[PDB]
Amino acid sequence: PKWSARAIKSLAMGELEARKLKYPSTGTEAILMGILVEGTSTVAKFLRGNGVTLFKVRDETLSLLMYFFSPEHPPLTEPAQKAIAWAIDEKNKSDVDGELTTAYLLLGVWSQKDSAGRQILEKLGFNEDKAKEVEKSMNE
Ligand SMILES: [Cl-]
Repeated sequence: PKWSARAIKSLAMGELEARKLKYPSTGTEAILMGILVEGTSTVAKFLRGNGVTLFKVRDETLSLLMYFFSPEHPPLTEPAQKAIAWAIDEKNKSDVDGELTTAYLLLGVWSQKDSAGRQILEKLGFNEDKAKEVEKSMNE
């Protein structure tokens, strides 16, 4: 359970993005946006290179989701929770030492097949080959 600095900034950026945008909860789409707002990790550059950018993610999000009753603190959705749990679980069995980077967080969103993050990623051109490609990057 040792989070990289860029993973921590990402989540923080995701939750703040959820408040900025007046969302009733903080979901997988915020995690994904959090990574891109952070923007300096290996996986963020990878996404940005394969046509997945904040602008397009922000856009693809409206195409999914008025909202005038959102709480001051948008709680994590169950899929967001499941994506973070997935990142923990994958790292605790990786049979290697290391911190859990933003790539684990991205594969966590990707592992949640009903999630808004899963959808948006596909809608932008992300696929299983690219996920094995990121999973290869996370191991070098
Ligand atoms: Cl990282």
